[PDB]
Amino acid sequence: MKVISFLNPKGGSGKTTAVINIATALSRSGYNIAVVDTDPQMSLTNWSKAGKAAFDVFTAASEKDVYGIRKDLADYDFAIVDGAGSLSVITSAAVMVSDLVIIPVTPSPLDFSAAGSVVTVLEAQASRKVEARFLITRKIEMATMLNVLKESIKDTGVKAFRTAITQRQVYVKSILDGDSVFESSDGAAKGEIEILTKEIVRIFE
Ligand SMILES: Nc1ncnc2c1ncn2[C@@H]1O[C@H](COP(=O)(O)OP(=O)(O)CP(=O)(O)O)[C@@H](O)[C@H]1O
Repeated sequence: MKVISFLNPKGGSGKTTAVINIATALSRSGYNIAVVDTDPQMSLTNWSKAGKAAFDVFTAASEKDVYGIRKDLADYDFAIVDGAGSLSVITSAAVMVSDLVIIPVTPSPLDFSAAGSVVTVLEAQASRKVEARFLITRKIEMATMLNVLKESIKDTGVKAFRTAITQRQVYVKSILDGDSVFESSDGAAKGEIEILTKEIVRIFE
């Protein structure tokens, strides 16, 4: 049983979307996935109602739900947590019961300062350090800032995944329909997502 948590208070960094597709990716790899929607808006939960996610969804009404994750979904292979868009007791709660903490971040001109807040909490873990990665979400080939973000990431002392999720239309249209990119035909999207999943899987050795 391994708990993975996508955390980042600054809403708009692609938490949900990355979670939806990555969980869907892992499911196709034979892993019994379980996702926890810790966001008040219940975005991933309202989505899960549309169709039928390739994984199970749980809505963490409060912190109590997150803390118990290790005991509630202990039968699952992975417990992918969908962080909320605010620095609540949950933001830190996720870090505690997690084995890997992904930090979704999109290249913007003024908003990489919403992301370090998580990196600080990652330190609060003295023999109890939890693995962490930097996920580059919503990528556009505007060479310039992709580099600014890329560099400011190392100032944290946290390595970022080799691959990044580009800004494609399928990622938005997938949600509208009620499913993921794996239900479409955008091989370009499926590609990067899979290559990203394996990278996450390669972590647990
Ligand atoms: N790879 C991608 N390509 C195109 N649009 C994307 C995208 N990833 C995310 N988006 C869009 O960006 C917006 C914010 O993404 P998302 O809803 O994942 O953010 P969050 O704000 O991280 C979600 P939540 O807090 O619900 O977990 C949405 O409008 C979404 O459709």
